[PDB]
Amino acid sequence: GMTEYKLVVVGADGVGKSALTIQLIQNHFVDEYDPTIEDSYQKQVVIDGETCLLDILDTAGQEEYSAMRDQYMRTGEGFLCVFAINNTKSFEDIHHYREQIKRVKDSEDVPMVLVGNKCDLPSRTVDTKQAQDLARSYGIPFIETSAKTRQGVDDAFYTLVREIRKHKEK
Ligand SMILES: Nc1nc2c(ncn2[C@@H]2O[C@H](COP(=O)(O)OP(=O)(O)O)[C@@H](O)[C@H]2O)c(=O)[nH]1
Ligand SMILES: [Mg+2]
Repeated sequence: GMTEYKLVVVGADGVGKSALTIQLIQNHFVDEYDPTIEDSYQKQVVIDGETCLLDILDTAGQEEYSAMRDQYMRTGEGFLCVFAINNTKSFEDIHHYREQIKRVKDSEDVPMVLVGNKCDLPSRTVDTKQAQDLARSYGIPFIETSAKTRQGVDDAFYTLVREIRKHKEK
């Protein structure tokens, strides 16, 4: 058989949410993708031997309330919370996004993965260990990625699927 997973990608604009999503759905690096486009994208993959259909909401324009975004997040099964490792502000914003998720999911056990993107870049400002501390305080995995080189992309999305699987077993 197959299983579907409803995923949401959140984080400051410019962190690489669209680039990460497109690496998953199309397997290459799209460096210019309209920063205002928010949409969902479907991709069939295989994870741990199981056929999986992922439906991924790539968020954008979070400065304005969107009812469609809110309804998708309310029913979303798991969340990637993305920052860029060369942008300290995007890391400090993670708290805002996790609050926003737990605010709309009525739960403190929501499948989530913290993602530090742009790890191909040399001028890092957020140490891996600082991000590991934050993920531990939330009880969630931390995965480093580069949408440019594809490093860690499958790891981030597949780890989220694995977290959802465990949650659904409860
Ligand atoms: N070097 C590098 N640049 C990236 C990476 N991911 C995204 N970018 C660039 O970061 C900027 C924002 O990417 P985008 O996917 O539009 O981010 P979004 O606003 O979160 O959807 C663009 O200039 C991308 O080319 C990455 O992993 N490495
Ligand atoms: Mg985008």
